[PDB]
Amino acid sequence: TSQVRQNYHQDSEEAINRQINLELYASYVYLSMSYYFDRDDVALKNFACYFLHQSHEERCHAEKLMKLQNQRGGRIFLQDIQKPDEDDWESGLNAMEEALELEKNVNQSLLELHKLATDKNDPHLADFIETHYLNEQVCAIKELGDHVTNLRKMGAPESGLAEYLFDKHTLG
Amino acid sequence: STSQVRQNYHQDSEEAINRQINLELYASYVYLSMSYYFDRDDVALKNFACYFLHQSHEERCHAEKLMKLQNQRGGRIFLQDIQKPDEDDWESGLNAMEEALELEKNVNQSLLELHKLATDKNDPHLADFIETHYLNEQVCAIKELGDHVTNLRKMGAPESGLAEYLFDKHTLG
Amino acid sequence: TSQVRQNYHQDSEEAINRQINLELYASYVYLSMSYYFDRDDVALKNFACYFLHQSHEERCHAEKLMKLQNQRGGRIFLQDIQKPDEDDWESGLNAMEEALELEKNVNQSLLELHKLATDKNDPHLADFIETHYLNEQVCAIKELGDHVTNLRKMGAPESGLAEYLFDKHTLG
Amino acid sequence: TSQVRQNYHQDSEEAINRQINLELYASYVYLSMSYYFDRDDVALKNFACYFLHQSHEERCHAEKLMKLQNQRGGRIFLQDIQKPDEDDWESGLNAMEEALELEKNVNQSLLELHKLATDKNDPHLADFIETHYLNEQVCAIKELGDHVTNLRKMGAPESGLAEYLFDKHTLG
Amino acid sequence: TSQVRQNYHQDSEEAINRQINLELYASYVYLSMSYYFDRDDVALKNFACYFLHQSHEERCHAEKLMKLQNQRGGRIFLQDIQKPDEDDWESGLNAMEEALELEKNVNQSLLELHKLATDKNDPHLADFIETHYLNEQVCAIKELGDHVTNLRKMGAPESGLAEYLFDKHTLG
Amino acid sequence: TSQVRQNYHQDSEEAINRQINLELYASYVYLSMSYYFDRDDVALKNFACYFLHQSHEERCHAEKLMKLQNQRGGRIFLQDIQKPDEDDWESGLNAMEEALELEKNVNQSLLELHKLATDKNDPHLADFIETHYLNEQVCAIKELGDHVTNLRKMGAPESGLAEYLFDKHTLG
Ligand SMILES: [Fe+3]
Ligand SMILES: [Fe+3]
Ligand SMILES: [Fe+3]
Ligand SMILES: [Fe+3]
Ligand SMILES: [Fe+3]
Ligand SMILES: [Fe+3]
Ligand SMILES: [Mg+2]
Ligand SMILES: [Mg+2]
Ligand SMILES: [Mg+2]
Ligand SMILES: [Mg+2]
Ligand SMILES: [Mg+2]
Ligand SMILES: [Mg+2]
Ligand SMILES: [Mg+2]
Ligand SMILES: [Mg+2]
Ligand SMILES: [Mg+2]
Repeated sequence: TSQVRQNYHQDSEEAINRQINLELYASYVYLSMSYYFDRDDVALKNFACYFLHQSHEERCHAEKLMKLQNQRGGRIFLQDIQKPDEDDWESGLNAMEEALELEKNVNQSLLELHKLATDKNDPHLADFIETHYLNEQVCAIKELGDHVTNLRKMGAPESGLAEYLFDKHTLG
Repeated sequence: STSQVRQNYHQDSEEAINRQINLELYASYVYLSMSYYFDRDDVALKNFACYFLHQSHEERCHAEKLMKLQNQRGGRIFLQDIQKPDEDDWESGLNAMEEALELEKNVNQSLLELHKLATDKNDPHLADFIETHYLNEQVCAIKELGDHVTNLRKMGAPESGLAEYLFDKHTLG
Repeated sequence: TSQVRQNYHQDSEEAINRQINLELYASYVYLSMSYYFDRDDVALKNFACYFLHQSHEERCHAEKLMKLQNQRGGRIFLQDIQKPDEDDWESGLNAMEEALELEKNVNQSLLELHKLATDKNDPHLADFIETHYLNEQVCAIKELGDHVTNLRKMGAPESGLAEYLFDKHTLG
Repeated sequence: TSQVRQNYHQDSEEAINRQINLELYASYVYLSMSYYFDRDDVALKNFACYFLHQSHEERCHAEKLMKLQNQRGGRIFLQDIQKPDEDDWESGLNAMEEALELEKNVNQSLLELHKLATDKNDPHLADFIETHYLNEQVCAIKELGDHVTNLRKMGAPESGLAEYLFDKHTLG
Repeated sequence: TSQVRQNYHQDSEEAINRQINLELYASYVYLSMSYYFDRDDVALKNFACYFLHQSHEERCHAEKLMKLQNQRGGRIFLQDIQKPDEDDWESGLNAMEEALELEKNVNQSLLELHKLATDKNDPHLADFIETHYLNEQVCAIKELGDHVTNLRKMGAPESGLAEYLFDKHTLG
Repeated sequence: TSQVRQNYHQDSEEAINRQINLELYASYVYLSMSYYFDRDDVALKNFACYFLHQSHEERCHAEKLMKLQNQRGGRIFLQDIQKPDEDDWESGLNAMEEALELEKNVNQSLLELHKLATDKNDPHLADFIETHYLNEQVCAIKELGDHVTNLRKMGAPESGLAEYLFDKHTLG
């Protein structure tokens, strides 16, 4: 047992290792979307920049959980980072819809982690999840919803003009 | 199916670039694992942790630049799973530096094979890209890791915990 | 023989004279495109500025090759600069497609020059072409591909609105 | 007919296309002369810089006529740019004498262009040629005459000392 | 075998040790030339300064090859540095002609070293020689041929006035 | 006989040429030591930096003597620079002991040169050696003795820890 470990359930330690993997997985999905928009036959530079920024933020989300595992005296066990479900993300609107679904899936995992921390009477871990993850998730999900709504109302994805102008005026 | 930009870019080179993107992401993940080993309360060498986190971010840059190259030449990125590292516990500062040295020589071997493929397919843009952005970076990385291994061994690591502590402070700090 | 000449094949010297001509030709094509977009019945000022910049860069490409010829002790022999294939470039989209074909033709010529340098064991000339020309050509072709993709997706050339907005938001 | 065209004779439009060709020809002659002086067996760097500057100014002279053609509603028709009459310009003095001759030939063309504008009652074109071209030519011809006079008095082209000192003290 | 050594042929290691000696020999030749021009019976201070600068640059060329040898895991074996072929360099023109011959001999040795790197499939060593040495050699050879041409055209070495004015106006 | 020469014995001239050689020799020993410490299997960067700075200072000692030879109207005759006695300097302590022996040998040569200047009644040369060389040698020998003492007392060369900490805290 770590000399630092106090009130830190084995189930919590294991759940943090699963969440670390899911944040790295989210980083990889965003990295894939980024370079889709960099293709010469897609060529939406601000979509590319937006998703690359998201990719770097997900890596920070993972690193902060690795720091938490060590702060609580848990042991990090990394797993393979699975490749994203798509190679071709089809359109700006479809990438934003896939990102929205990804962020709600990550949020569901964080809410299960919070329930576990509550069930094991771990108020430090509950507070860490509320403070650093749950509001960030609600803000990310609201921003992706707003982007989806605008792209739909503009006529995406059938209007290439719509995706071009969204790229310039919202993401640029 | 052929990109409007594609010129003198062999399908074998496009595939070799997808394999190299995977290996650079792999190397990033190895260095991330090493970084958080040294952050453990029972290891607690912060400058080793910082050194390997910096290496992790640089390997991510190496991957992103190859993804940019793929699209520049009109090839198509196909990502694969990023395999977890061979170890969870890296044992010591010396053992982590020896594992990083082996990793960097394995990455360099892959880059030399990619350069040979660019040469055999008469792709001088790709040959130049690999020489300019990867091959001297690898030779510099391998020489630094060799220098670090030598100093740790000469100081008495890994048995001398005093050695790794003082190396952490005076070389990596 | 020049007092500076060393390891510089006659074939290489001749191929550098043909490349000087091709860079001046490319400069002239872009000058013609530039002033097409300046016509009162075309009036896309950022297309004009974009192609005039490209024309000035091709002149620089020519001058640097003339400098190389003298550095290696070859002798510059200039040839007529042929006028471009069109007087009327039709549309923003058509000029960009014509520029993309021109840059791929210039790249083919540079790759033949690199092969000749390699075949004559001229590592100085190989390196010169790689360092100053081959990566510039890859960047130029990618940028022109991106521009063609955006114009097509926006509905060019039939949409005069598409060419107007592209002129403003991408080239402006 | 262009919606902008007013008081612009077809002959004047055709004369401006001929003058664009002649300005681009002059630019090419000066570029040739520049890289002659850069040869390892000539090696007068301030002659080289002087002539390259003159090359770049002639390109500006051509672009300004292209702008004028579009301003008046005429249509630009480019022609091949003929290579210069020499590959080897022989000496600093001979280059300066050939430049003087070239500038007097361009001046003669500009004076015929002015007579045409006067004969067609085109005072805008007459003014444009007087304002932008005729005093520049008189200044250029006077400077080239001054340079020829000094190189001759100094002992050029037989004195290699003369050309070296002129390069340093007048052109440097 | 060094723990760093990878794809580095013994022949390449030995060729690098030979090139280190040749760069140190070139440094020594230029040091000799420098102090010939500092003699009270020669007294061309800018020739002295020019050659001493060339001497310090050759020392940098040697040091960078010593670094390369250790970077690749090869072992530096230093050899005697042979004194230059002359004690008395006769004139400014003669020193410049000897320097041009020296820089072409060093270039031939670097081209041989590049061929060896190519034959041993050592692209890192090939790129190192092209990046740091081959273009520097072409620039040095072009500069020395320019200097020889000017001194000859001015009347050197028989004109002590020529060498005096070249020392002031080109090297000062 | 040089027009500047006064009270400058042939024996003094010859001794100055021998001292120039010895200073160049010392520069080469320190260069060799420098790149020994840069080897991947030695890797003491501050030892490397220390010895390279010494190498550059010995070069300055040789150049100032060449200047003196010319100031006095003597004639420089350069000799081969012999390679150092070792390729492998074994340890930081062994390198410092070898440097101490070298500096005492150079000092002995300078003391014999001073005796020559005294025996030939050359007060200018006597003062030159005292002012520029003898106090510098005393300072270099004391510094090297202090470094040898500290390395021995720390437990070098058997303690790799000693040489590491000396590199950081004394040379760094
Ligand atoms: Fe996240
Ligand atoms: Fe990498
Ligand atoms: Fe070009
Ligand atoms: Fe003009
Ligand atoms: Fe050199
Ligand atoms: Fe000394
Ligand atoms: Mg985010
Ligand atoms: Mg797996
Ligand atoms: Mg690295
Ligand atoms: Mg361009
Ligand atoms: Mg013709
Ligand atoms: Mg002018
Ligand atoms: Mg190559
Ligand atoms: Mg010293
Ligand atoms: Mg000898």
